[PDB]
Amino acid sequence: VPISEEQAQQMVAKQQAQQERMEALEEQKENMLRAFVSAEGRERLKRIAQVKAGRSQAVEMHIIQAVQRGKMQPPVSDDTVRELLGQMANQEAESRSHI
Repeated sequence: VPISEEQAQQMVAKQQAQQERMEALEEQKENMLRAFVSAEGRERLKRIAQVKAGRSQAVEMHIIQAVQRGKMQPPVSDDTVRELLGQMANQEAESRSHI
C-alpha cells in the first residue's frame, strides 16, 4: 500500500548498486597496491594489519596518494614499507603523548 512496486524495485537496485560500488573500490585499492608496492612489502602490510589495522592502513593511504602524484617511485620496496610503518607507529605514540 504505502510504496509502489516500481519504488521498491528502485531501493533493491540503489542498495545493490552500493554493494557493487563497495566491491569495485575494494578491488581498485587491491590493484593500486599490487602495482605500487612489492610482494614482500604487501605481505608485511597485511601481516601488521592483523595487530594494528589502522597503522598498515595509514601507510596504504600514504603510498597511494604519494605514487598517484609522482612523489614516490613505484614499486615501493619492503624496506620503505618497514620504514613507513615505524614512522606512523612513532607518530601514533607522539599524538598519544598529548604533544
